[PDB]
Amino acid sequence: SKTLKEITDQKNELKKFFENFVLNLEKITDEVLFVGCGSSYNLALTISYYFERVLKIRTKAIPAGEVAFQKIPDLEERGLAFLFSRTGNTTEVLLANDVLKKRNHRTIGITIEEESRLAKESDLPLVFPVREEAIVMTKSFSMILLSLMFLADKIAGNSTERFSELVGYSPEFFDISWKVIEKIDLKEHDHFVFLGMSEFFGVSLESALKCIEMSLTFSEAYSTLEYRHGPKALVKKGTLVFMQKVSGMDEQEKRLRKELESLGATVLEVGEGGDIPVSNDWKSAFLRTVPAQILGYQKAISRGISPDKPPHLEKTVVL
Repeated sequence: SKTLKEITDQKNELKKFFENFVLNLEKITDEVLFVGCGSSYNLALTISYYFERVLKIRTKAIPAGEVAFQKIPDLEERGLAFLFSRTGNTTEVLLANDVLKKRNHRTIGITIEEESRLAKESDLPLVFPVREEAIVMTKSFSMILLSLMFLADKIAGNSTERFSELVGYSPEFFDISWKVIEKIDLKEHDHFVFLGMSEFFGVSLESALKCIEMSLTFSEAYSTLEYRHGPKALVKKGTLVFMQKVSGMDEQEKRLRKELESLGATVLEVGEGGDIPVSNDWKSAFLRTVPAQILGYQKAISRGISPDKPPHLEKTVVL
């Protein structure tokens, strides 16, 4: 499977990508927008939290269709907008780019295709040297996220040394993830729930989408503690929860885990002190959709369907 290959590339090629492209990136206002569709909107949401966190600037993540059709509450008088479209030809993103440019916003074109309309129509194209072929986005989410988190810290003057450590940890992280998820009785779980706060909520939204697209399993995401306020009514044997642990909340997380378990759910924690260890600091966001991509893949195999052929999907969505 090409999809399995590209998921696995987060283990095999990440360091190379990090060292050849990310580490060379430093040699890009008041309000900064992050605009995109589907996985790219999830990516925009995740980085918007981090940018506001490390640069202390106002950010907004907006689905591109809302910008394209000017349904968003009015913008500031000027600003900077990061536009995301992996293929670079997503109609809504190109329409958004035009609307933003006509509204005095300078646009940055994030895409992996150098000859795409976004590469050619954005004010500041930023083409990523990443080869990703499959319908479902996998490694491109992590690699673009890693790059923009690293870039934000460099602009802020923050230390980026921990990104080398997390990148170095990706192979072991991947192998632990694969083996831990292999032990789940997949055929018996058909309701996936992804929980996480702030940047980890964005990771959770992206996680649900991977399982929806790859495996056709009803999946949903919530900010961690929000899950008690209604959503848990659906819990029963068959519900699988992937919880993204965050610094300092082990007590609340363990309490929620035991509660969901008593209602029938299978709960898996991602983070130190959980089932799949990884730093609980926000910087680990670029690795945290890996467990859900592996869940999606394994679950599809389990159902006997191909994660490389999701029904009805197209790489470039064109209106």
